[PDB]
Parts: sequence; C-alpha cells; structure tokens
Amino acid sequence: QGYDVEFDPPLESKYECPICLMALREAVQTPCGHRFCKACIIKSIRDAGHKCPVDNEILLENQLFPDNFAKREILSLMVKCPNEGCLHKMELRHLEDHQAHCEFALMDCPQCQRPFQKFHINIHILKDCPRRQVSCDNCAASMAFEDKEIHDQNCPL
Amino acid sequence: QGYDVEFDPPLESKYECPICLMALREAVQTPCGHRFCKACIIKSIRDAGHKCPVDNEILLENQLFPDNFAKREILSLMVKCPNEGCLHKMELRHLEDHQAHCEFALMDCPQCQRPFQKFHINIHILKDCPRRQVSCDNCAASMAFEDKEIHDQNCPL
Ligand SMILES: [Zn+2]
Ligand SMILES: [Zn+2]
Ligand SMILES: [Zn+2]
Ligand SMILES: [Zn+2]
Ligand SMILES: [Zn+2]
Ligand SMILES: [Zn+2]
Ligand SMILES: [Zn+2]
Ligand SMILES: [Zn+2]
Ligand SMILES: [Zn+2]
Ligand SMILES: [Zn+2]
Repeated sequence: QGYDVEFDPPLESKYECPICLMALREAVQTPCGHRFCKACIIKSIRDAGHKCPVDNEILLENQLFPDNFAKREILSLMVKCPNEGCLHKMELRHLEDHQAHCEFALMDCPQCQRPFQKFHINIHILKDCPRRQVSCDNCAASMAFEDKEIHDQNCPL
Repeated sequence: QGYDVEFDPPLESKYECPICLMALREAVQTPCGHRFCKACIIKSIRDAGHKCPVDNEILLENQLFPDNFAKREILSLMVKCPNEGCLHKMELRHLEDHQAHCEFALMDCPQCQRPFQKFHINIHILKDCPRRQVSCDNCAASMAFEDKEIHDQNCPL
C-alpha cells in the first residue's frame, strides 16, 4: 500500500516497507525499531498476530508511533511523473498536485468514453469524436456527428 | 553529548543532533518529527522550555519516543578508532569494546603515573621507569630504581 512511483535516484532500502516493499506511506515505527506503512503493519497485526513481522517481537497497535522524520524525508524525494511522454521530475509531496494538471494524463471523452491524453482532448472532442453533438442546418436538431449523414438524407428539410 | 567520533564515510546530517551537532546518542523523536539525543532534548525542555528547539512546537518530555530505528542505523556506521597510530575501522557499536583492548590507547604507569601507549607499557614498567621497584643484592631492601645508587652508599649491607 506504499507509494508505487519511480524514484530517481532510486529509493534506498531504509525507506522501503518490509511488508509491501514500497516507499513507506504514513510511516510508523515499532518499539523494536522497524518502520512500516501505517496500513501494512496494522493489517499485519490484525491478521498475522500482535508481533513485528520482521523479528516476531510482540507488538500492539497502540505501541506504534508516527515516524514523521521518515515521512518528511520520503515526501522530499525526487520522483518522475508516471504519465507517458512526461519528463517532469519533482518531490513526491508535489506529485499528486501535478497529476491533476499533467497534460499527459489519460482522460475519458465525455461523449464516447474512450481514453485520450489530456493535451489531445480538445481536438478529439471538437473535431474527431463520432459522438460529438452537431446541429442540423435545417431543423436545428442536435445529433451525434456519426449520425449526421443518415439524418441529412432523410431530414424534413 | 552525542557520539564524538570520526565516522568514515562522514556522518550524514540526518543522524546529527540539532542540539549538540553530533551523532544521535539514545535517539528519540518528537511529535513534530525531529530527532535528538535523549539527553540533549530533555535538557532543552528542562531549561529552554517545553518546546522543540527547531520549530518552537510545544513539546512535553512524555511525548518523546525512542527512535530505535535511528539508533540501530547509527550503531552500525563505520567509525575510525581515535587512538594515535591505530588504523582499525569498525561499526560504532563495537568501538567501546575495542578501546578497552586497543594497544594504542594511553595508560598511566602504576609507578610514576606518567602516560604511555599500551603497547609500550611493559617495556616502560620493567626497563625504563625511574620508580620501578628493585631489590638490593645485600639487604634485600626494595627501592625505586632511581634511588639505587644512593642506597648502595647507605646500607645495612
Ligand atoms: Zn507497506
Ligand atoms: Zn521489529
Ligand atoms: Zn507529468
Ligand atoms: Zn469522444
Ligand atoms: Zn434536420
Ligand atoms: Zn545531542
Ligand atoms: Zn520540531
Ligand atoms: Zn584502536
Ligand atoms: Zn613509570
Ligand atoms: Zn641494601
């Protein structure tokens, strides 16, 4: 459940969760000195027993402490945007905001629900989409572009 | 009051105590995500107020948590022995035991109290020390080597 992104430079093992094997998300530390994503360790306790997965030391959920030092470090690590075509690199803490604006993120056309990269979305929606809505010059009827021919050949004019 | 030893490779800032500026000794972490030697932060609280010295966030001694993850990391860091002439490098956790056996550690002669490196101790004690005890061939009197000449001319023979 940890951060599944591409770190660059590569993520150091000290920041990896022993359970999910990815960058610690909401890092917490045990009394026996082991770091885990809050979600992974909790699930391990409420499932594999009240012990640390790495050394079987007895562990209680109320003994965990938030490792904010680790969290701050991880969130400052340089990551690459996953979107195809994008070459932006940024600190992890800024990746979420970025993805909401990245022009390379896939998006579904509101008319034909097919997926397209954001930078192409306006061209698709207004020039290529077979389901884009257009109006008849004669009766002002609105239809899907792909249905225009059959409408025009039999329009009440 | 942190570990004052030469790390090699050099100690990373992340393991340095903001207060004493040395490797964290008995590392503890605050709610606001900052690490400190347990002794330094407690002294800071019981002296500069109930707050983290780095950001002034309110801090209570009972809010600190032992950062055993950091402790383990720091104790596994390679360090150089401080004794002159020694070239041994080892993990910090082994330095203490090493110093108790290092041949380059200074030591006081039990007879003249002067300091000497351990590898030279035996030679000093038995062959050079002016205060080494020696017996008279005539009366069996024990005296400091430096006082032997005088003693010949002052028997009881
Ligand atoms: Zn995890
Ligand atoms: Zn453990
Ligand atoms: Zn991007
Ligand atoms: Zn479409
Ligand atoms: Zn029409
Ligand atoms: Zn300190
Ligand atoms: Zn702080
Ligand atoms: Zn040594
Ligand atoms: Zn001596
Ligand atoms: Zn004598």
